[PDB]
Amino acid sequence: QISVRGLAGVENVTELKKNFNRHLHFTLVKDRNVATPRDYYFALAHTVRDHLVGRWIRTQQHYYEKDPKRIYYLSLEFYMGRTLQNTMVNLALENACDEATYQLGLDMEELEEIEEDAGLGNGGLGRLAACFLDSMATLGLAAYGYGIRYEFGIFNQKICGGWQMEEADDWLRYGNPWEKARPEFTLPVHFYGRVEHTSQGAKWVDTQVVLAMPYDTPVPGYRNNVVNTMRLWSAKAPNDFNLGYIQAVLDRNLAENISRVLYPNDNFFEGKELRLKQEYFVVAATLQDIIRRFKSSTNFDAFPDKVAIQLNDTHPSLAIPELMRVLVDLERLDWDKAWEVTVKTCAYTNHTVLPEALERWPVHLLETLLPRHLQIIYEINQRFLNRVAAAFPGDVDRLRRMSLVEEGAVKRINMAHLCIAGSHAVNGVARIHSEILKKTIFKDFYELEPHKFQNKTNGITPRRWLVLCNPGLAEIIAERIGEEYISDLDQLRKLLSYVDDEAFIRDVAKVKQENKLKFAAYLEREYKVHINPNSLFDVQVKRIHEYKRQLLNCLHVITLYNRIKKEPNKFVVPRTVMIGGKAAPGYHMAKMIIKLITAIGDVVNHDPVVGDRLRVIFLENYRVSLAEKVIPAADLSEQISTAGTEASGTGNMKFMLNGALTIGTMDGANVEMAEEAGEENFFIFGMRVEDVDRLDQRGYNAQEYYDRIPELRQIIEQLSSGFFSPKQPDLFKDIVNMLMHHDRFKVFADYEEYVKCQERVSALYKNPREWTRMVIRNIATSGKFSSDRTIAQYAREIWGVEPSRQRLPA
Amino acid sequence: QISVRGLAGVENVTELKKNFNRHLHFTLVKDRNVATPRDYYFALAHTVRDHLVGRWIRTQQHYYEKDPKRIYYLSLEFYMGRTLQNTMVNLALENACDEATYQLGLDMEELEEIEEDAGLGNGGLGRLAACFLDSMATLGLAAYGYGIRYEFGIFNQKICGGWQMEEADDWLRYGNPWEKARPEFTLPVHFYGRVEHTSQGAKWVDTQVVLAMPYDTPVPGYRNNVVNTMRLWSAKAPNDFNLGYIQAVLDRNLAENISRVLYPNDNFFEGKELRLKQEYFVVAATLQDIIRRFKSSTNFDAFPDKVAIQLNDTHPSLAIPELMRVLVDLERLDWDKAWEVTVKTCAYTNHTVLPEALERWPVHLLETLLPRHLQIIYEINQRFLNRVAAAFPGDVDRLRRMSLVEEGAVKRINMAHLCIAGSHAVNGVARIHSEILKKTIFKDFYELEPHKFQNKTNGITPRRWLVLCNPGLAEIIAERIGEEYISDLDQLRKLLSYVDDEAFIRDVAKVKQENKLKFAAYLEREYKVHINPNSLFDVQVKRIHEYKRQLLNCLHVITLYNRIKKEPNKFVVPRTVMIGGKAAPGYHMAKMIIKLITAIGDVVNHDPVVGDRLRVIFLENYRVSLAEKVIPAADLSEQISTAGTEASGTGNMKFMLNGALTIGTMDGANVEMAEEAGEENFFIFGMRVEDVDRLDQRGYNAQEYYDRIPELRQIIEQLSSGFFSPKQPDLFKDIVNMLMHHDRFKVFADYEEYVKCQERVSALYKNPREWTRMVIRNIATSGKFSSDRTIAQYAREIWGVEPSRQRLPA
Ligand SMILES: O=c1cc(-c2ccccc2)oc2cc(O)cc(O)c12
Ligand SMILES: O=c1cc(-c2ccccc2)oc2cc(O)cc(O)c12
Repeated sequence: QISVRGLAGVENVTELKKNFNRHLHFTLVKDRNVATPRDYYFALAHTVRDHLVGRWIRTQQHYYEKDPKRIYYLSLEFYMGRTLQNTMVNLALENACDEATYQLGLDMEELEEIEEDAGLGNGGLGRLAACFLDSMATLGLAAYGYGIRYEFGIFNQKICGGWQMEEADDWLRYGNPWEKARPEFTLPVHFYGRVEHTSQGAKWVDTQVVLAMPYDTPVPGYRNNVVNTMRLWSAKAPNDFNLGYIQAVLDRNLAENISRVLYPNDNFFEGKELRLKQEYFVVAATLQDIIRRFKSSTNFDAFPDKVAIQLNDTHPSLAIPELMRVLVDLERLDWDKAWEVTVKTCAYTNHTVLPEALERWPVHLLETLLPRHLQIIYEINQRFLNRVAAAFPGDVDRLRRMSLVEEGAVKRINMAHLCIAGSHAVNGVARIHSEILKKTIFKDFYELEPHKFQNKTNGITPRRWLVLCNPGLAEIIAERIGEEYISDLDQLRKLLSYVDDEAFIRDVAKVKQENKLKFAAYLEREYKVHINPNSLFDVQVKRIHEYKRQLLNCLHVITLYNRIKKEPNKFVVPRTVMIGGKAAPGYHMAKMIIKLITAIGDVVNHDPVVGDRLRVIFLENYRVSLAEKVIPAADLSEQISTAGTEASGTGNMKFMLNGALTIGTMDGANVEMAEEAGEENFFIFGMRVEDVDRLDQRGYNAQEYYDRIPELRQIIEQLSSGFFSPKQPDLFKDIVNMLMHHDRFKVFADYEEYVKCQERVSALYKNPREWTRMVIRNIATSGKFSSDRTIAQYAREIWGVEPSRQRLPA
Repeated sequence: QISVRGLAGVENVTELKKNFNRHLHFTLVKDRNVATPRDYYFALAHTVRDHLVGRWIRTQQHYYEKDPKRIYYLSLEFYMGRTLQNTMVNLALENACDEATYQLGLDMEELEEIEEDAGLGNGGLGRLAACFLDSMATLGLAAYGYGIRYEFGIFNQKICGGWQMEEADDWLRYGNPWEKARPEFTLPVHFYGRVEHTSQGAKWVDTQVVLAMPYDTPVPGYRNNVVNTMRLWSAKAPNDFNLGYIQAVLDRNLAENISRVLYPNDNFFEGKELRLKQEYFVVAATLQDIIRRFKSSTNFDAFPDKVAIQLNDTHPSLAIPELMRVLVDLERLDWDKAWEVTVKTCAYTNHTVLPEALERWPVHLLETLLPRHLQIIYEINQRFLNRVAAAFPGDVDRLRRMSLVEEGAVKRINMAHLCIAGSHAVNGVARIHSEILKKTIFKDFYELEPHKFQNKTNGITPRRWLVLCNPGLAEIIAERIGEEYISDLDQLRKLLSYVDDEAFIRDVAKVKQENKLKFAAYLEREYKVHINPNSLFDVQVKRIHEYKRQLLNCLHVITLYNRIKKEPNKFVVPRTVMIGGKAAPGYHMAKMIIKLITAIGDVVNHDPVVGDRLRVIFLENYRVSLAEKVIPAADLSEQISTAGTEASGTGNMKFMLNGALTIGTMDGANVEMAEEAGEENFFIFGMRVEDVDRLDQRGYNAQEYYDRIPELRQIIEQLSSGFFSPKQPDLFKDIVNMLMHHDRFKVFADYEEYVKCQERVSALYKNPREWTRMVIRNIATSGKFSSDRTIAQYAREIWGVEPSRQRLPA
């Protein structure tokens, strides 16, 4: 139908149809008489998968022959979403498959909706890993994603009586056609035991063994015939495990629990033993695989020339002492040489400055689970602190500040400190964030080793986040400037010359309207909720957090409602306010915020005086597949974290690419987005980082704002008195108390500027032509935020490898 | 190479080769450069599986169209073994695949050895179910095997220091290419809860739900294009199961433990809750499937006309009250009508008279787990006992003897009594066994309902147990009488006219020698054990039991050794005595017997004076695949259970078909085997059932035999004094004590006749021509013992269906 979706050739369509029928018959063991939509989905998935394997085999053969430097991206999370459409897009098969299925009497879009998300992540960190894999393949790097194959991903969120309920994400129930089990490459991982010192070094003995079984998933590059691998480890008990008889077999579950479930925490550290086991499991299995592949190329001098290991946050930090363990205890290298190799191999990406997200593991846990690693960590610490003492003589407090070992009630190991010590490169994820690292939390480390500290501003893949989710926009862009921008997003700048083009303005606005209509239709069909498609779509989708300030959004919503009630017959720009996202199951305040949002909807959506001028909807079960639906439909993107708290954000970039305007604080990547688009084309409000610092030195008193802002006072009175919860008057007492007395994120301080700024948004929306012109200026300058740009910078400045757009032979 | 293995056509070989390469590439994601023997096995398995599916789909379509009466074979065990060669044989693909693999540079026999046994059974009972499935498909019956997909089958047996060690049979580790998961047909099963009585009947409420997910395996008939289904249920937790968060997800294992492991007990009842859950799980899921299929044909009058349910032992006995529950509580039928339907639908096969194998479930377990079923069982009992009282007025002890409820310290339900009450047909598994049932343990029930009681002598499939495991013998038979005997084993009688044929005598003896050479080679390669291929191969393979009397064999072995030591320079017929089989992990005496056998080998195999005249070998890890190797190699088959204890035996039939002579008591099917072959062609010894009864009335005193038999005395002295265990002199005290004071199976009483009979075996073996002539008379009269005969009798006399040899269109 549309150009960017590829060609539908006669030979191709015929071949796809016959292979579809072959899989339905031989693979699924069905005939057309009993086949369900799900069977049809699987037949198509297997048909498309066939096209990958030839390219997959030859790519990996190519790497074996050429022996390039290998990039190993270690992450506890890979938030992949659905795979079918992505694979079709990257293989240029979308139109041919659409035609083939059409001729078989099937609707491909209906089949696409059957696939479960691979929800092996919490949010931003896991989705960044997924975009990175896509860009690494597109840029022709010999890259491998390594993680854990969780049996259960991020929970499915149900809303019951306005409250979040959690249910298991049984994503593998019907099978996963994309993965290939590799039981032949199973590796042992050791836990517990004790350290024996001999004449020839230390030995780790009397351990318990868990097997790590790999499952490989293909990662196709964009139309370059490159297919890289994501290898995810699954936990298996050895066959002599605990070997009365029946109980011993049943107890195998204990070992296999390691890969059972993803911890559902976003930017929060939970110091549980199972989590530590997960972290070592991925690291130990992965490093064996790396060393095996390196030896199959004695001399570990060339190790850093052939291997790069990227640590996605501190979660895989145990790679540092594990690599030391293998090199010193098993390969018999001297400490100094092993350390040189380790430092030159490892690089670390920091994702947040927030204290509650920082991994600080109790010594007593490491002592029991990983006794040899603790000894190695102690030795690293001593040698590192000797360097600090020599560089800064007499500075005793610096020594305590920089130690990997934190003294206190319970001794802990600071994993971020471990990562900096054992990595040649440390990066933040946006310019402001990287500067904060050097100025605040890692200031001491920066003073010792300034050369280690870098910036790599985050990005998103334009394949999933434009071509896939918004084909209508991709097409009208391609009509003007060609197709090359899909792997060279900087070309979008060419759209600046169309800002006064009357045809383009109309087309951009048309695509947005169609997207809004399609999303409004989705809401009625799947959730029976009614929304006005002519209203401004005001959306905030992201994990529920105090720092992300869904609460500030709530206060604006109530302000709008109160203003309408005061002057019912005054015209206001109609809005649909949509808020979605999951709360960590144990995060009480976040769960209260979800209840607040639904409670506001209950009042606002049923007030006859409001009509269709204001609607508040909670978007249930926010996940990658839902993001692909709502983001193209958005008019206004809410990026309103307290300045200095959101390291980068990536949702912000997704909205910018898809024709929404942004209301936001000068936080994370918002700063660079405003810089690229021009501040006149961005709705910036509120405190800057410097203003927050000034307020902190003075002391934040929320009462001051309550006393001086009558509109804010009314809202707090409504919340406290039970306006939004008549049958439970004190339901929101926890929220009010937090706001008034212990608000670390200064919601009240940004309220006035936020409300004022929102008025300017409504004013612009009244002028459709000028709204759309500003949109064009945003889309046109979104190029910097391609993960292709990000990965090219990692490649050149950290990994020491050169990206390539050259095709492999098909 | 050989005729019975089919044709190797030019078109077929070319097509097999190309599909082999297709699967290696697209299915396994490998190329020839990195592929291992295991990869090659899987590529072949997938290639052969392809040939099944067309036939599988059309068979099941045929049943839907014709709507014949359906046979449901319910078993907790299906001892399937390997599937690759069996599938090739039944599809006439063996020679073509042999050719195709040969041209690819592969040895098919090497590839066959890679497949794991599907060891979902303990021994005879589970293997009977497997042979039955094969015969039902071969006879064109619309039959379904229903059971449990155990994650772990019967344990792998290792011998360490002469003792049995158990390890988990992780049979699914590399995947199972034969099964097809059917998650779309998942069904709920209920446990616990309570019974509420309403105005409209009883209701079972507040239950816990476990999901039953079916996996289907094709069962091909012999060259008739019929492919039936074996459906095995797997346990799955519902997604809201226990839904802090992490623990709730981990606790899903508790529900899924139901299908985790096969109870490793052979002819022994262990009254554990997990086992009861397994029994209800299979019954509840299966019955829903049956009723669904029946409705998709209100009127349950025709239910017995369209459905037969066969209970393999009492393990699935809960089918009776479950069917009543569904008909009364859910379909709202009156009790009397529901009962009439149930009785006419269900039939029960008894497998043993031994008291310790009889299922007697504590009432308190059923009360908690299945409260509604207990109420139904009580009601069945009351109505049944009212019939007994009316038939036998005043006979108060009969009422207590016949009750389904057994009073005592703990009240129990006798499941055998439940089965007889609720079945229209009850059968034993050999003539002597069926007569014992009517005379002894079920005498009361026979007096009330004589028409219910039948015999169905067991059998074995000649496909697996001749054509597959012994192609050399199958070929020389086919050369004389054609191929029709493979599905009409009675035709073997035609071989009686070749008993004086000098060419046939030579060929029969040649095939045996080749088999012995091949097995002697297997032993050296896989276990590094040396055996003399010119010796008499004396084998006893079966589960280790007191009743099966491996101990009597041990006593003969020691007698032979002592006799050689007394007269070293006297000629004796050289023997290799092989004993193999698993012991239940908790069965102390059986574990002691294994140790005894190895302990005897340790002395005998290393005595220089013995030389190669006597060797004692314990065959490790006896299972279906090993049976297929050792049985064709056997000269002498040991079937030496105490008269009245082995209900039938099936191993006996396997040896008879494969050219071994039998030494045995008049027990189980041995009686009918001797009747068929003629007693002159069988080595019969020892007490008959009548002699055991006489000894029991008198009282068995083992001391009498010890005192009167000097050779027996010597052995007991050797055992007690530590001749076979010098470093642990009293190691075998438990065995000696049992033999002397509490031997329920009268080992000493059959000793003299056994030893005498063994001398006659050695005498015959000295005359190769006369040995072989007797062998021919055994093979020629083994026809009755085909499971095709057995199944035809079930079909005509129990199920009310007519078997068919007619081909379905290919
Ligand atoms: O997931 C959480 C995130 C934060 C949290 C709070 C402020 C800044 C960053 C993270 O706090 C928590 C507190 C809890 O008791 C339980 C939780 O699961 C969380
Ligand atoms: O598997 C067993 C079979 C018999 C057994 C004994 C005599 C006749 C039939 C079965 O006894 C046992 C006793 C135990 O303590 C444990 C067991 O696992 C078994």
